[PDB]
Amino acid sequence: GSMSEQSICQARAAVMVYDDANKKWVPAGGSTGFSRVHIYHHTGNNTFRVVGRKIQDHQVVINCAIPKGLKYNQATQTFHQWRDARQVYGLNFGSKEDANVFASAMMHALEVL
Ligand SMILES: CC(=O)N[C@@H](Cc1ccccc1Cl)C(=O)N1CCC[C@]12C=C[C@@H]1CC[C@@H](C(=O)N3CC[C@@H]4C=C[C@H]5[C@H](C)C[C@@H](C(=O)O)N5C(=O)[C@H]43)N1C2=O
Ligand SMILES: CC(=O)N[C@@H](Cc1ccccc1Cl)C(=O)N1CCC[C@]12C=C[C@@H]1CC[C@@H](C(=O)N3CC[C@@H]4C=C[C@H]5[C@H](C)C[C@@H](C(=O)O)N5C(=O)[C@H]43)N1C2=O
Ligand SMILES: CC(=O)N[C@@H](Cc1ccccc1Cl)C(=O)N1CCC[C@]12C=C[C@@H]1CC[C@@H](C(=O)N3CC[C@@H]4C=C[C@H]5[C@H](C)C[C@@H](C(=O)O)N5C(=O)[C@H]43)N1C2=O
Repeated sequence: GSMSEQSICQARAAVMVYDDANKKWVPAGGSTGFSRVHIYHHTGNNTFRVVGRKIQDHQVVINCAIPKGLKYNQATQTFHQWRDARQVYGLNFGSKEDANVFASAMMHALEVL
């Protein structure tokens, strides 16, 4: 059930997607602002996903599988990004610590997939 899926990291970040047509970053879910972003581990099938919800109103702005082999790119010390088939995601972290802790947890997840 639900309890077999566990959060293994959370951080504060503004979630963005790249508008491939207009060549600009846009807020995930339509409104710019900070979200609480988790990496969840489904222990039964050993899969991971990233889920983020806006802090002010809990809107779900990202719910993204993390497949085996995903390339997680640290573009700057506070902006990280990865590819999904439908769009590129970016996380603008609220602090360097948020970014580094999230990235480490992501790299650990990628190495156990
Ligand atoms: C913040 C947090 O995780 N608290 C958990 C804390 C906790 C407590 C006990 C053990 C484990 C955990 Cl981790 C929580 O208190 N509980 C209460 C029981 C349930 C849960 C426990 C585990 C799962 C993990 C995953 C998350 C969940 O349910 N999530 C994430 C947001 C995501 C968003 C929307 C909905 C969508 C409508 C449908 C579906 C969709 O995304 O398809 N879905 C979701 O999947 C929604 N769980 C929980 O919330
Ligand atoms: C597999 C996959 O990645 N699929 C993507 C979506 C996708 C499918 C096919 C091709 C490309 C893409 Cl990109 C996905 O699921 N993504 C992309 C990031 C966001 C989301 C992740 C989670 C949440 C859960 C809720 C839902 C959501 O956000 N929906 C539903 C549609 C509905 C329409 C409009 C907007 C309105 C502007 C504001 C608000 C309003 O109605 O108030 N709203 C919404 O509520 C909007 N999510 C998503 O779409
Ligand atoms: C091979 C591959 O897939 N490559 C991807 C990246 C990637 C590599 C490996 C694995 C996965 C991925 Cl995903 C790629 O290159 N992609 C995917 C997204 C589009 C982009 C393509 C072109 C542009 C060029 C510029 C850069 C960009 O977007 N950058 C630069 C840093 C800079 C920092 C912050 C944000 C700021 C919050 C808003 C805005 C601002 O500064 O105004 N901004 C930015 O401008 C941000 N691009 C990209 O990243």
